[PDB]
Amino acid sequence: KHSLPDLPYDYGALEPHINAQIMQLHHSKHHAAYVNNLNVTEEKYQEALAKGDVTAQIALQPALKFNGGGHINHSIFWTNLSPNGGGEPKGELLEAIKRDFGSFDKFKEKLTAASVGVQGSGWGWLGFNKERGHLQIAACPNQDPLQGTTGLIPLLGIDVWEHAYYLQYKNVRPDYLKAIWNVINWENVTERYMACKK
Amino acid sequence: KHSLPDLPYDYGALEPHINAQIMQLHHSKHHAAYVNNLNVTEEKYQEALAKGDVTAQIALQPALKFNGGGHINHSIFWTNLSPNGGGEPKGELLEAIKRDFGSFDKFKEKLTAASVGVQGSGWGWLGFNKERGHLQIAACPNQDPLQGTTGLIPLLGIDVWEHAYYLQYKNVRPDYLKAIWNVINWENVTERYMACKK
Amino acid sequence: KHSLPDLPYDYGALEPHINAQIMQLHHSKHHAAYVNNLNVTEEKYQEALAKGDVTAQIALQPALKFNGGGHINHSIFWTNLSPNGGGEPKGELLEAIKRDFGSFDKFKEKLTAASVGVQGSGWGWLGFNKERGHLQIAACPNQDPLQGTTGLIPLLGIDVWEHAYYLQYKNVRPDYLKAIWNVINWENVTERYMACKK
Amino acid sequence: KHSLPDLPYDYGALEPHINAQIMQLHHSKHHAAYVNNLNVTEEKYQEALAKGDVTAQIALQPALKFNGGGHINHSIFWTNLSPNGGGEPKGELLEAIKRDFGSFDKFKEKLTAASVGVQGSGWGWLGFNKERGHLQIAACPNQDPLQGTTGLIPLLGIDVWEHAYYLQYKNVRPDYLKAIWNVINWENVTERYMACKK
Ligand SMILES: [Mn+2]
Ligand SMILES: [Mn+2]
Ligand SMILES: [Mn+2]
Ligand SMILES: [Mn+2]
Repeated sequence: KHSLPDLPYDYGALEPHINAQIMQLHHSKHHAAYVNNLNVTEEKYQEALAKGDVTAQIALQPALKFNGGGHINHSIFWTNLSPNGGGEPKGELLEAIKRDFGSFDKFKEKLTAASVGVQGSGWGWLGFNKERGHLQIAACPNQDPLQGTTGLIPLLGIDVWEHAYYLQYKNVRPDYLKAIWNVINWENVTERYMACKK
Repeated sequence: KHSLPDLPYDYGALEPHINAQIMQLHHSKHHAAYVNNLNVTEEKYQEALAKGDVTAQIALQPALKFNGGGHINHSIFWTNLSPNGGGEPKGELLEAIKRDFGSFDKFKEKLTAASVGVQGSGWGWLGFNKERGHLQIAACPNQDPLQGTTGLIPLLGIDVWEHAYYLQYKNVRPDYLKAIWNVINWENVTERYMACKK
Repeated sequence: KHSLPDLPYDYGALEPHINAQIMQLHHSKHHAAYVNNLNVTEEKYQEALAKGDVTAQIALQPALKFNGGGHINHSIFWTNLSPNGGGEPKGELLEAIKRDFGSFDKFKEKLTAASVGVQGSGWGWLGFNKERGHLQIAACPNQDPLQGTTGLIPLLGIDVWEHAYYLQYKNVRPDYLKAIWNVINWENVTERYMACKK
Repeated sequence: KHSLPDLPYDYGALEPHINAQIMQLHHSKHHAAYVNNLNVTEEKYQEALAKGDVTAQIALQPALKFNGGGHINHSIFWTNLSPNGGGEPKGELLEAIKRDFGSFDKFKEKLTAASVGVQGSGWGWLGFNKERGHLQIAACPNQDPLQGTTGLIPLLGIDVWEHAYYLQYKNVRPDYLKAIWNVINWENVTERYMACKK
């Protein structure tokens, strides 16, 4: 049975880039709901799978992907941020970025665009294509998880649902984007990245 | 473990409206594949559900809905057709049609339109809305099953994937539509309908 | 040339159900942006259409549906609300609601459910089905407009994008839905309904 | 005014890989229909655009993408094939394939997989990513065109709508994919590729 992971920091450990109220609601309410509903959906599915009830299985897919995705996406997002974040990555990760996107700067401009380009709710991602052996940027709608729906390995995600910035940045998503770069835990992204090299 | 149901008639029992080659390929190859792939997907899912692997569960959804839907949809379609079909329904079913669509004729014109209106692969359906307590026509893309994705109870389905008519009607889907009315097993639809009244 | 319509009342006219900050931002920022991007996209589409550039036309569809839908939806929304609204509709609208949903309360629960059920951004609608000649509830994703994507004529819409309630209700979408019933302009809903008897 | 382009060879020029009946039907019937509906839809769109009818514009999008995409896709497809084709591409295209996919064989398996993997109707494509400056494989549903919906520049397309192979290969899509490699016009694929170095 899935559970809500604790934050590697305090609700206000990302200020002023992301005020405490956001982190609090985002973690304790939003993520909590996705976890809670994920467990319920899984149980219902197990029961449906046991009876060989295809219609019931299919009818549960939306709730599974949404809440399951929500759980996956936010769990990663918490580790992608840190009071000790900011700046630029070093070593291989940095070399890969310049390699695949030209420069760290162009990389940012690309991920920012993918993130700002989401119409409605969704996420912007920097992932790893194991097949092509290189980095790849992609956007996902609502809570659709990167790996489950694209196959790409999530390295860094940027939540662009309005609940991720509205209380502080209101309608100006671009400001949120520019600010979040200050709390990116490149240490964790590098770990996720290095895990792909193999 | 799901299995491929036998036809309530012979592969050529629907001629000339639907030649034997179609019925043969459609049942033994197409439906068979959906069943075969459905069992495999379910097993993989059970294993994924056992480990609490959300990404794996989500990644399997497409195959589940497609093959599961394929199994559901074709199983119904076989019972919706019959060498003893054709003509018009009688009793309550017929009264419901005139009630909800005006006349049996307008009903046909409506279901034919929904069926011909499908861009790409899909199905046209005459279903029952338990909530509204009346008949409702709807179209579904690819193998997405009616009940699992809309909640409507399937009463009559019209396969409009090209494999359902190309060998005989080629690109003229309208001809297939006009012809299939001759083999509709209204006896079975009435049964499905009466099961909804409760 | 499309234009941002003036609200039929002041930003604080809907207090305390929907506060002034939300109304001001929702109208002067959100709707304003949809209007300009709609105009720009229409102009770009005219140029593509004149040159017969099918690829350019198709590439513009997302922005056209998103911004055009955004304009259509919010224009209707403002008229659906009023400081002198709330309670139950008078006249035939109420009778149509009783007939198609059982009662006003059941209707309220169904539209609330449809609205709360939107995963991600979207809208909940009470619409009119011209074909069936009766009321029908539907939910639309992001800014996809009701009539243009479903054929249903919009009567009452409930915006469930997080920007419609976050500054006031936070994550509690249900409290927002509960409060909005207090400001529904049934006079406007009835006008939209009566125009469908055509 | 869009027009049905003449094939660069006779209907039987691709035998026995793709027979004459399929080529004749695919071109004179399928593509012909997409062309006329594209023209009609464009004209209807101009009228809606002139009146600023956003709902009408949005309602026309499905037909525009479907028929416009159908025209774009088949126009490219015909040029991608040749009686004098098959084998491996010569020049830089082959080197780009080796670089981005490892080898020609691996590339063939990937495009075959992407094509066979389409659930329902669609297309498999080898495209060029201008941003990343490299080759990329993608699959598109129904008639959604590659460039207009993904930004990738189409180099080689494989039609996997059942009408592209049913009269000859029946349900065995894999045999169709195997046979088509024998008629690929690499000269055309290379031209499309070289135009991307711009
Ligand atoms: Mn979030
Ligand atoms: Mn079928
Ligand atoms: Mn809004
Ligand atoms: Mn085709």
